[PDB]
Amino acid sequence: ITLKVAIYPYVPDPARFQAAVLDQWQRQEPGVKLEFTDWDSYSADPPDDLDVFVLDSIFLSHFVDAGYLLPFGSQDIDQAEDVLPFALQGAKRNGEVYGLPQILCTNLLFYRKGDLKIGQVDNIYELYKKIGTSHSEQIPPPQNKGLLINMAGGTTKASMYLEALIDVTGQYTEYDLLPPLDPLNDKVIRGLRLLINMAGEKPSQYVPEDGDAYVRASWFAQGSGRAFIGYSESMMRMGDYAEQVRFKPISSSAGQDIPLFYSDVVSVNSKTAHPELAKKLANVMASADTVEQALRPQADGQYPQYLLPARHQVYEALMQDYPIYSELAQIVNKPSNRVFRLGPEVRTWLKDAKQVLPEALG
Repeated sequence: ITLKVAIYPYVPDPARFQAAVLDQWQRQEPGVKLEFTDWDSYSADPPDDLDVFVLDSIFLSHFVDAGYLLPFGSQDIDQAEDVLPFALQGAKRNGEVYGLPQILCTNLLFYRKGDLKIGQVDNIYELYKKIGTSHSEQIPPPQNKGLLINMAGGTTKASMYLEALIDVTGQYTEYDLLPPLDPLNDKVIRGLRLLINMAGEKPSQYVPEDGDAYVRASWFAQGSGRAFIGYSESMMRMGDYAEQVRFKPISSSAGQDIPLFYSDVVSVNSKTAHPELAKKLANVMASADTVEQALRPQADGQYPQYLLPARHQVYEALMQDYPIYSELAQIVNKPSNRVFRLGPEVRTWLKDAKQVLPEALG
């Protein structure tokens, strides 16, 4: 018996998850063979032969309504009390749980240790008042000046627009019905362009030849820029400098902020020939031991991935050795947190949004 699996690829070190998963699986099911495949939810719907797979929750609605998935009964979830309440609910549709939260992700504001003026900012506007408009188009920005943020790619802009829209309207929604691409919300465009202003056109749109998704974390560490807005996992790239920066959540509006998190959930194909085994493997891929082993450094010279896990246990275990996770736990344990979800028509809407957003911005 062979189960085809696919892990989430957009992580600092994919091989570490795979190594962790296979290792733990052998302990419980040595008779079952795992075959890892390349699959990106961002580009394709689940192929008919892929039994278990991790996907970004923005496609969950579509996957569910298309009949691609198999739900998890309360009897099929191991230690459900350990999962962060909001992450588990963000995985529900039609009153059923359709995925086990494995990784969480959000944008943070990274600033340097002594730099207090920046550490008191709460939203992008107050942030503008401190760093102002970026004067140069050079890559990277001059030492200690400008804002570092990755706004390259049509999907990133489209996602930021939607996340911003929730913060503006002060109302959280799973976007079952996606907003019109015409006319666009100005308060949102006004804010996205303000980010591009503090960062500069060239720098914000720059894509590295090597495809290093975390290069800006390298620049920030070297001394480039005044502030950096990126994912927590960017801290792995900072290496030893990770201990030299502070971070905090930043609101896209000026009033009541709704903290949004991307959630990567493990799901089971409705076409699987081994539903109970696949449901077991999904639990393994989302268990505290697996995720803990994948976030921790394996060989010497490796740093923690600094990804946000979805279980309390993982945070409690990691924070002994890595104090950073103690600060990350406070961030994820806030009351108002919600998972970023999008409607079933997310694919066509995205496709259309890319043709209008760059224009609306410049």
